[PDB]
Amino acid sequence: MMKKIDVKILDPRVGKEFPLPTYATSGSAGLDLRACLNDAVELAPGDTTLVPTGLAIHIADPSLAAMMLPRSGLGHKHGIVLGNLVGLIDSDYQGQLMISVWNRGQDSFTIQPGERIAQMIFVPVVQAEFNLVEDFD
Amino acid sequence: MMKKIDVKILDPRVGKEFPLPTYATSGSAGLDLRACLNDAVELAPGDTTLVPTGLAIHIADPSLAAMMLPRSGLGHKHGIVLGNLVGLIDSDYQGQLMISVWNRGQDSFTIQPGERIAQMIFVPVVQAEFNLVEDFD
Amino acid sequence: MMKKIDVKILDPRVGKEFPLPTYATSGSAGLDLRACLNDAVELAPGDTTLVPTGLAIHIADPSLAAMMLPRSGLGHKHGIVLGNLVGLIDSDYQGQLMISVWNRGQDSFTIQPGERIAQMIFVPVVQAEFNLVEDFD
Ligand SMILES: O=c1ccn([C@H]2C[C@H](O)[C@@H](COP(=O)(O)CP(=O)(O)O)O2)c(=O)[nH]1
Ligand SMILES: O=c1ccn([C@H]2C[C@H](O)[C@@H](COP(=O)(O)CP(=O)(O)O)O2)c(=O)[nH]1
Ligand SMILES: O=c1ccn([C@H]2C[C@H](O)[C@@H](COP(=O)(O)CP(=O)(O)O)O2)c(=O)[nH]1
Repeated sequence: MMKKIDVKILDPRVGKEFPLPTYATSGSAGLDLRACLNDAVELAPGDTTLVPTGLAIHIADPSLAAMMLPRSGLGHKHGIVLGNLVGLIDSDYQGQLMISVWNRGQDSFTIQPGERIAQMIFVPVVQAEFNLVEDFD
Repeated sequence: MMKKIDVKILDPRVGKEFPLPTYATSGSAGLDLRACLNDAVELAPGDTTLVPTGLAIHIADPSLAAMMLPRSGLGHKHGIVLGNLVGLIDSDYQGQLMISVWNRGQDSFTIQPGERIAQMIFVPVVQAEFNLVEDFD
Repeated sequence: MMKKIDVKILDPRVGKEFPLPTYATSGSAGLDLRACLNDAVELAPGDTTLVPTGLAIHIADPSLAAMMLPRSGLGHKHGIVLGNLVGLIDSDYQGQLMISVWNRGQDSFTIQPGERIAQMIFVPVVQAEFNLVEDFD
């Protein structure tokens, strides 16, 4: 399925100097998120920093969620992943999307303004209601 | 979609001193899981410990699964994540839900009884059957 | 739901000495991926290595994706996880499936040929189109 999602641009560079997230191909599962920074940030081995995106989304449909994931190349080659490992975005969240960037490797890394630093997928979710039982089938 | 899921309470504190997992809002994607412990557990930097939840679920429908994820604040601010990174819960699993808690940071952390230590989402899954071919389209 | 997925065997050991991935039970969410290696690989604490699977898939339907995850036992007990944490497989990717294996613990680990080293789930995905607004509801 396809879905239109309302988005608010919070920093006027988003959609200009810092491109809006896009799907690379018709068959891509995820879109790439970019670092909305004024200057580069040096991240030493072991350290975590919070990177803004300059945007907010409103998924609004409670049957849908988004998940933020590391990029494959950054993660495998540079040890640049997420501090919370995976970021879960609720359908009712309307704040700025923030990225927890963590250096899990041994080499210092320069995070540049505008760099694709994470990816984000939209997946269907189910809200569970618990039915208390003494035994299962 | 919404789904009723059978759950068995294994420790009589679950639903009393240790609240049952709940969705914070109507639009939340995940519910928070709590540590079912008799006493606090100190987790040093680099170490992993297995934390019980005091409950079992039976999803039962093979078109559904659950995934356990770190909490955002614990992960980003405290370096408190999962040892297996993401925990996959099969539709036919009927054992106690166990949480692999890992300190990926530099500061020792006290895991308290009743603390929300992870989150869990229910997602649709597809069972694949492989069709062997010499070439793709 | 169930789905047939085209797969190409790239190494003639896959389906013979190295079994093809299978679901353990009718209710399993994921299938296990095996290391397609000529000889064992020793992975020291902190290090990452790229392990081939000897196969390619073509999901082809843009409403579906796959995610590669650590195994629970390897991750919790041995500190053997993924360097990119979670691996996202696009519906239009036709290359060999590669696994980023990372030792996040303190003990050296021997990766053997044919060993189940990761798992893979197929999940529905939604392609988002962004609708720019001044304010949300
Ligand atoms: O990586 C993330 C994760 C969550 N978020 C947003 C989206 C979520 O819906 C919202 C969750 O906030 P909570 O207060 O529920 C996180 P907690 O402090 O409980 O760990 O934060 C991000 O911007 N980046
Ligand atoms: O974090 C987790 C992950 C799995 N589990 C449960 C739910 C799964 O369906 C079940 C999987 O057990 P396996 O024996 O398949 C894990 P393996 O030893 O193969 O790595 O364990 C947890 O309680 N916590
Ligand atoms: O763990 C992984 C992740 C991706 N892949 C494949 C499947 C993806 O569709 C493809 C993505 O390649 P990209 O060039 O988009 C990754 P990037 O270099 O942008 O980080 O790589 C793997 O084989 N293993």
